[PDB]
Amino acid sequence: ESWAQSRDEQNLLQQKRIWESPLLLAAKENNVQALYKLLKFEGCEVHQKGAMGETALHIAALYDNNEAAQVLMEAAPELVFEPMTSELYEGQTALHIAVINQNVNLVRALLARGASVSARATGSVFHYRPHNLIYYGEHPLSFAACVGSEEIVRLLIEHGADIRAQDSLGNTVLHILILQPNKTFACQMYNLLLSYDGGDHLKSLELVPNNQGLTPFKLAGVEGNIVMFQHLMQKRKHIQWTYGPLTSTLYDLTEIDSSGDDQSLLELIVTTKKREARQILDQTPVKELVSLKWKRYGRPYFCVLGAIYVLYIICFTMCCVYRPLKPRITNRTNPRDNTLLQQKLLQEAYVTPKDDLRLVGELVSIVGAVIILLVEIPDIFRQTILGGPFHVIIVTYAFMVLVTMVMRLTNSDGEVVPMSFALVLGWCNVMYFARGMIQKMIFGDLMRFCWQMAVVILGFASAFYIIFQTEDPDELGHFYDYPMALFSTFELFLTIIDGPANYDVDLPFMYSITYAAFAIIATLLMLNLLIAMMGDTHWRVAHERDELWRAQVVATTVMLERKLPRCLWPRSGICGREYGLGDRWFLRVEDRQD
Amino acid sequence: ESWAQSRDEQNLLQQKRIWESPLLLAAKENNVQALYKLLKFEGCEVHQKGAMGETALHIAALYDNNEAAQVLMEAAPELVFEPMTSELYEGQTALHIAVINQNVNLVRALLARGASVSARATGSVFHYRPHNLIYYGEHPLSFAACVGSEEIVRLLIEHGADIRAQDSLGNTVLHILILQPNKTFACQMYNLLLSYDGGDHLKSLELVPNNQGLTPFKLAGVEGNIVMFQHLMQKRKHIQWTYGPLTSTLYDLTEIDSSGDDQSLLELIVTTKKREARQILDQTPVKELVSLKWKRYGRPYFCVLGAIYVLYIICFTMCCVYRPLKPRITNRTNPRDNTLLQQKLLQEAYVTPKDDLRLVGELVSIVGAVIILLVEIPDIFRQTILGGPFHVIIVTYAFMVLVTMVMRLTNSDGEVVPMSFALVLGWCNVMYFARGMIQKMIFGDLMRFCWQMAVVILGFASAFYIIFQTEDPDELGHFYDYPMALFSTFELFLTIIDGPANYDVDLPFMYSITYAAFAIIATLLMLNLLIAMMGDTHWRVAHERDELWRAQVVATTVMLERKLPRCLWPRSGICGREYGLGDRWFLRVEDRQD
Ligand SMILES: C[C@@H]1NC(=O)N[C@@H]1CCCCCC(=O)O
Ligand SMILES: C[C@@H]1NC(=O)N[C@@H]1CCCCCC(=O)O
Repeated sequence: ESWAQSRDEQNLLQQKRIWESPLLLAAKENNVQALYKLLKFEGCEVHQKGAMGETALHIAALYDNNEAAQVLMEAAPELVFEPMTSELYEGQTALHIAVINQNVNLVRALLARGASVSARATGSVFHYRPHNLIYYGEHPLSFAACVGSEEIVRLLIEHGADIRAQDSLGNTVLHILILQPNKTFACQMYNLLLSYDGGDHLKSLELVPNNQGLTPFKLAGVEGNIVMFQHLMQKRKHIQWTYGPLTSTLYDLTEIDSSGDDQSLLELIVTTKKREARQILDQTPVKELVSLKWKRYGRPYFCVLGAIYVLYIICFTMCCVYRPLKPRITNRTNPRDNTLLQQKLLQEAYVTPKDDLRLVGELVSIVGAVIILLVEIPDIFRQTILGGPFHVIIVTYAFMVLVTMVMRLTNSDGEVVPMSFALVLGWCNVMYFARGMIQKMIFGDLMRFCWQMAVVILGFASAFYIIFQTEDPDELGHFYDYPMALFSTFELFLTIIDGPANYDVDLPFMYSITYAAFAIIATLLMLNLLIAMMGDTHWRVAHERDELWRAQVVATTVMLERKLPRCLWPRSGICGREYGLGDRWFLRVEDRQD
Repeated sequence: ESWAQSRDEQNLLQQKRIWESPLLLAAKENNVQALYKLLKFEGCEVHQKGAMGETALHIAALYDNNEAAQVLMEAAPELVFEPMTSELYEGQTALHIAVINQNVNLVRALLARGASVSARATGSVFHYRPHNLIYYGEHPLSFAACVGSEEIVRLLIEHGADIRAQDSLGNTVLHILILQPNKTFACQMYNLLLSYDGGDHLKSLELVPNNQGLTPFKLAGVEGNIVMFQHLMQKRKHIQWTYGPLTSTLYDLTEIDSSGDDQSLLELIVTTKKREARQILDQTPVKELVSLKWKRYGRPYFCVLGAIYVLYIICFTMCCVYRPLKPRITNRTNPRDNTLLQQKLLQEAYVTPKDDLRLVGELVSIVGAVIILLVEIPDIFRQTILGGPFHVIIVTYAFMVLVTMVMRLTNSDGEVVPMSFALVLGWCNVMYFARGMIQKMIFGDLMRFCWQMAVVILGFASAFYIIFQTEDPDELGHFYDYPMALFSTFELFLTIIDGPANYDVDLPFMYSITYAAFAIIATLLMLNLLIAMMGDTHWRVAHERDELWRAQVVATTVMLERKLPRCLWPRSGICGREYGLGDRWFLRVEDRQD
């Protein structure tokens, strides 16, 4: 008995009471004579409320009967004010129904009789829910703006409709227009509502924010309304001059940039689950913005921070390729003949000769891990991937390094399990740096594979080495040497080598786990390659393959700008103050036309 | 603080000084009364220079104010001559601004007052740089030809505009027109400028070359301007006769052929990084040219030179399959039990019985290598691949043969390393010979794979044989025989055989290197195959797959014609001298129309 089933039952139940009540039936059928033979002579009590708490006038307004409505208003002018007392339509008056149906004569008549232009239809039907086919708001002015009836709109303002009115979701009439399907026609209606504003700079209707802190301009970008966005952009751009085909226009660049508490358009576009907002970046005030962010400041800091990461990880493996080794003191090798451990645990490290060199290497692996946690853990409190899952991996990597540290200081046997996870987590997070025209697009996506593949093998050969650095190399000796390890793992990448298989000997728990993940990633990269080899030249889907990368580059650029300090990464555009336009920062864009 | 940021600041700074200076503001706002209330009565000093070193007339010219400009010229006729004293617009007069905006009345008025039609706008904005949205030149005549205003063009010639004028890049008005987006409309403007030429055969405006030695016709081909190219081709073709649908036209074929110092159109098309010029080859005077070059002379000499290469390489392997062998004199085999060398060094060669047969074979491998260097090393001094990287490989191959020679005469142990590189470099450079309708296109690209694959295995099986010709065949005996070697390497091509793997035995350094390159090339050829199997029938992209090969065939044809001597490869077309048209060589082309 879902909700809907209820309204399905009520809509059927409404038509039943309309069938049953002759006053309500006559109001529906527009039976003029039957309304006089009922109201004037032993006529039913007028204030009848139907199945949906509707009056006879409500029914008269629903079906566009003006003759029958006018009879009901002259016999009982009280009704006009009565709202729908039902739960589905709590607050809806006969004026709401008259406005939506674009019954100008009935609207004009109800306004004559003094209908409330401020009545809030707070019924459950009018809620902004995916199970409601329309969302127009609460006030009757808001209904007229959505049906596109400019006649009713001004006719409502003439009778004192407050354009600043907000509904239960803190949405002005401007917010609701941007949430409408007919975008190209709502632009016209949007200008009509702005004309009736107070005409004052202060308390502007375009500035009144959503209950979720969204001005209509900002909501247009988050909702992916291209038509309303470009239209709203006209009010906030200034043409400096026109030199032949060139047009140097100056953009406002205010609500489209940082230093919103978190309120940047850019941050709202990259963090929303609306794909449709992906396209807002690509508009002519915004695309120029992020491309300049990325050219200088963006691309260099990414490669610098990336190169630092490359060194911080190659140092971690430098400490892993040479980790403390002990012999199999134990004779237990002889029992469990399957066992092939030459197990190493050592706390002989303190006395040091080529041991201290690692220690400072291990110390770097720790101070970098906490630094990683010092910049990402305070960031989860204030979560989307577009960039890629770099942040999820970068914290779990430092988690494994800290565990391996806590694994040490206890001389625990399972040192390998958390230490091996950090190897793949560390390196595979390197190929996220990979971020730094159909053919050129074939070669572009191919170099990303060569980048991702060499990165994967440098994390799994590193891992596979540790897995078998303890075990006997006479049986299952694929990785006796890092150099071999690399070359074996490389060949294992392409299925050329029957991967490391033994069955008489009990191989450690890690291999059967680390190799299973290696076998999957190696095929996905070989599958992500084929799609990049066909998908590039198969259609203009390449562009689809394309923005996504550009959208990822933008998502990364916004990330860099959040922690990097103010001294680095200066603000975009040019500030306006002396030069004399100014507190807002402006972007200078010039375009050629042909 | 990039350059651009500067001009972004200056354009904002200009509008500030315009805001600040009432004379400059009135010149912008076209305030006629405010210009009289300032110049006639205690008016500001006129020769005010703005933020961009601009006069009030410059500002008056920028925004199309004629009433305000006429006031400034009658109150101070001096201004007309003043150029922009700024660095961004050094040299720009008010006439330049009037010409671009197509303000005929202001142009006519400035010419009345005697404006310089030879003023060079040498500012940094007007430079031919990718960060400038337009490039029109320096002189005001050159501005009018680019905006398409034929009225201003002739109006400038009437006042003595030199059509032969060249800018800082040695570009005539003809050169600049070909560098314009609107190609179909610039053809019309191009004819208007030619009419005012001296009318003499000598000192023709179409013959005045670029500062980079490019006539406008030649520049059209290098820039890939199809519309200007076909248009300029009309002036240099002659219709012999018309026999029904047939039309035997005779083409000039002068600036489109060799014996330019290096100045052939063809050499300029094949060596430029402009893809767009790829399409110039395919025009109806040029496509007929290269196809005749290729049919006879081109295709045969390529196969002849190719067959010679095939023999010169099969001889090098003939000396490599049977190279001096010595035993492991040393007991060192017993130490380093991993070592599996039956190492051969010998200087017993001099005494000879089936040894001399190789020596003359080795001697051929040397005289051919220097001959290779005798034809490519003097060619680097006077670098693009289209043909493919054949030249880069052919020199490094001879480099390895010379090293192997220097490796000999020293009895060095590492003989194998440079000698094995020459094997793959020699053979894989053979499949460049591969150069010699969707389905037929499927079978066409498939035979190139069968050509490239058999060539690859004949270079790596040759290499793998040498790598294990010294090592023990009882362990890792994939290549004990060239015949086996071939068959193993063939199977290793298709991943059928777990490639040569051993871990108890220390395999030589080369295998882990030569096999890694074999594993990559074998997959790319199996990936270049799939794209040729789908890409052929997936769309008319096959053509895209297609010209590229035709463009490579043309690039190879131009290569052959450079070193081959004059006695071979006669000149294309027919010479004109008695027959009596002549010093230029002409190509006879007849076309049917339907
Ligand atoms: C037709 C019903 N009868 C009536 O008197 N009011 C209702 C109007 C239906 C509108 C439902 C709008 C929505 O889907 O939210
Ligand atoms: C508008 C500026 N003000 C002015 O007096 N001259 C400038 C003209 C701008 C042209 C820039 C051409 C280019 O991009 O190179």
